Amino acid sequence: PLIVPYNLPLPGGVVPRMLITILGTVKPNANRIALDFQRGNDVAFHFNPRFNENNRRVIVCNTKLDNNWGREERQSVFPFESGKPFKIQVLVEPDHFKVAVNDAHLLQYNHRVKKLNEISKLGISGDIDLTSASYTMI
Ligand SMILES: CO[C@@H]1[C@@H](n2cc(-c3cc(F)c(F)c(F)c3)nn2)[C@@H](O)[C@@H](CO)O[C@H]1C(=O)N(c1cc(Cl)cc(Cl)c1)[C@H]1CCC[C@@H]1O
Repeated sequence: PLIVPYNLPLPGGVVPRMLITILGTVKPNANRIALDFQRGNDVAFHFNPRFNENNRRVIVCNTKLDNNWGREERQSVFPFESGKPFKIQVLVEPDHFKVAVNDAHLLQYNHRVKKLNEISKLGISGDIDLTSASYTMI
């Protein structure tokens, strides 16, 4: 059990076959969660569950370059529940991030930021109790 916000170092950035696992529990009155894979100030991959955007639940993904958000990729399939334990797994592949939640595939996000070996931090924020954040190579 760790304090949020939390920054997990990714030394030398990410590489294909790297599997990042975030474990925690969604808070009971959760509104938002974010994962931010950063290259300096740039956000290579922002993964953002929203629990109440116009009274519905949505996953928003985007990239931030030079402090500007790009074109959003949205998904209505929403595997999180307020109050429940979750596992987010981000698998780095050569051309995309692949996300699975609770062992079920959720989405893919094509690499907009190309310098994977400079994506050297993961920020974790929002309405969760964070249990652990770690990575391994599959
Ligand atoms: C509130 O800003 C959103 C961004 N964001 C979220 C968080 C955040 C999340 C957490 F879970 C958390 F815990 C935390 F601490 C911080 N920090 N930054 C990002 O989530 C960003 C992703 O595109 O969206 C921003 C956004 O809400 N919009 C937005 C989209 C674009 Cl492209 C351009 C601008 Cl100027 C705005 C709206 C406008 C209308 C529809 C669109 O979705």
